[PDB]
Amino acid sequence: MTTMTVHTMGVHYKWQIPEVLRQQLWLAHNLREDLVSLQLAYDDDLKAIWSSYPDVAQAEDTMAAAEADAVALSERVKQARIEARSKKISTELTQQLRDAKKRLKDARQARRDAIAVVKDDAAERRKARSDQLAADQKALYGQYCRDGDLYWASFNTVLDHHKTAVKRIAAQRASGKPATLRHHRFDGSGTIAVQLQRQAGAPPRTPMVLADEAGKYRNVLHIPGWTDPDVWEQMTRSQCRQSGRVTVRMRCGSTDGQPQWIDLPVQVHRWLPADADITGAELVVTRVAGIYRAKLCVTARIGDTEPVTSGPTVALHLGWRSTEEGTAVATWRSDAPLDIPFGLRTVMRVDAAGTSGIIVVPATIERRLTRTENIASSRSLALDALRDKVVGWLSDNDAPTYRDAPLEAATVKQWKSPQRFASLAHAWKDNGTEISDILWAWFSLDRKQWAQQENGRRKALGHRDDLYRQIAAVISDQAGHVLVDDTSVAELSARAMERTELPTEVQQKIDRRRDHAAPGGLRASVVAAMTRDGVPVTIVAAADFTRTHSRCGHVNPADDRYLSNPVRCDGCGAMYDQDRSFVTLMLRAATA
RNA sequence: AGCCCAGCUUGGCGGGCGAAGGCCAAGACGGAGAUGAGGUGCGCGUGGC
DNA sequence: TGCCACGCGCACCTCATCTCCCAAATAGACA
DNA sequence: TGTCTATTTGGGAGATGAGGTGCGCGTGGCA
Ligand SMILES: [Mg+2]
Ligand SMILES: [Mg+2]
Ligand SMILES: [Mg+2]
Ligand SMILES: [Zn+2]
Repeated sequence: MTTMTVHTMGVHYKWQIPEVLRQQLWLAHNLREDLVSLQLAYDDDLKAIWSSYPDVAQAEDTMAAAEADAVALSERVKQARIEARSKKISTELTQQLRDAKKRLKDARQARRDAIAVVKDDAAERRKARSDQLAADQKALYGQYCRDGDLYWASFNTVLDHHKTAVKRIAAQRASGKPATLRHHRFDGSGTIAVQLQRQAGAPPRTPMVLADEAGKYRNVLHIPGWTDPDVWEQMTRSQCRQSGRVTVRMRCGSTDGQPQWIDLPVQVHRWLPADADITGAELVVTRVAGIYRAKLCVTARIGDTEPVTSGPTVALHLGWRSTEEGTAVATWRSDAPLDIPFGLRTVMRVDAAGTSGIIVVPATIERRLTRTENIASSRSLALDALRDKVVGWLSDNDAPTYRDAPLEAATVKQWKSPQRFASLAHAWKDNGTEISDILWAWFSLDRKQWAQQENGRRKALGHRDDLYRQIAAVISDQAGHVLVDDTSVAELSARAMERTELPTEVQQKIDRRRDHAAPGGLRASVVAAMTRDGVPVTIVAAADFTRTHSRCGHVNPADDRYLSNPVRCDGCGAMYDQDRSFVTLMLRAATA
């Protein structure tokens, strides 16, 4: 029963966001901002509690001095790098910088120890501050829901999300990595939640309950026209799409104490099992190219799938090397031959034996992403030209009032986002001057290019993601066991730009290719499919695998020879591919 | 040429250029939140040139 | 066998991991 | 006065710590 899942329904594009929904999203954003402000104040108060002790104060002073020295040396290193116009500077500067950084790290560790020794004596004060924070959070519910128009489900969703975020931040800071809460800017996107409570001894919240007009949750969430998945899968796609158009009635908070409901015309492609247990739903609103889209996600608790027992073992390895037919994003090997559909044979390549292959991404995705980049360049150039023309007209002509104030060239000149120019075009749409035409002929055009720059991009990414899911599907259809390497793409991405031996532009191109390939997404999709379909997954400790030659079992030195393929070995004196060897070593390690 | 026209990806037919108008076929489908990174684009400085 | 340009400013996007997906007590609307 | 519906609430916990990142894992060809 534990297996959670989400079924999504796409609201009709000919549906305008009601005012109640907009107010609900605004209230949710304000509530999260208030929560973040409270959390930051609480953090500052805790740090003030820590700084009260004398030993911690002395450690803080030492750490501050060390940080000042480190930042000064970093500034000098940056200046020397700028002067030399390269990354090769005097070795003395690097040694001074390393020594300063080591001293700073030691001072920070000393501060941590000073906190640790006096940790037990501040427990009462920290508990008191935590109680004050909880009281303020309760007052937020009093203000936003008891005396406000925010639905209690949305408040609870936001509060739970925030508490999970602070738990994650504390866990990260415990390891030694930086993390902090940040203020986001509202734009019109958000989420509104509905919760289906089930008390002790209550009947399951099956999908058949939600379809009833007079059900237990008729005034919380109503999804009419539920069809059994077995019957649903027999119908033709025409009937499935005609019958899947329903009108979901959803609670949408209050308005001056008066509860309100919204009717979303949604299109449903799949239904939930008759034994599901709907735990809740959420309507998510997003802006893509300044256009609002809505989607209703319903969460259900379904039973688990019996694990598989037989099947070939498939080992997967991640890379982002470049090939004439696209980026080769993965390399897979199998213990027994696999069966790949013919429609995927150009993406999930296989060998004659059927036990090995490479997963590559079509070059059309990269071409479309490059097209989006070109569109962005053209948009920026046109925006700059418009800025120049508007500033000139403002200087040489009279300034009609904008935002109930005269327009000053200092403000217009420093405008950088296109949102300001779009707003000025809207306000002066009926201005009647000439700068109202020049400022509209731009905006209209920019409303067509912008969409493309976003829309096409999404398509490309979607295409890639789709293919990945397809690939994952086939593996879960046959594999009795799947092995994945423990490569951390995030750590590599974070540390790549600082210790690269290549020029900045080459590393930028490599990182862009890695981002477009998205190896981590492919691995995540494979793991998710295996988990859903009951296939076991094993994360292999992949340390020292590309430096090991499978045929001879010798470990080559890390002399950066692995920057190209094939790679020369020292034990046997032969050139070997470092990814076939990787997957072979993974299979050997697992099959032991 | 692109983007859009009942969820998403890929195709076919018929349309729209910020508005219109949808129909059909195959496939896959676990979402949200936060954080941390990365990338692109346009300007500026410094040089080499 | 050595080289490929080093830093800012803002604006606007995606990628990589990780967690979580409630229910009891109390109050109201109705007959 | 008694069934269902809707909202309020307390969780859920025991409670140090933020600036990574040299372990590998990935990624270079051109003159
Ligand atoms: Mg490899
Ligand atoms: Mg569509
Ligand atoms: Mg057409
Ligand atoms: Zn060898």
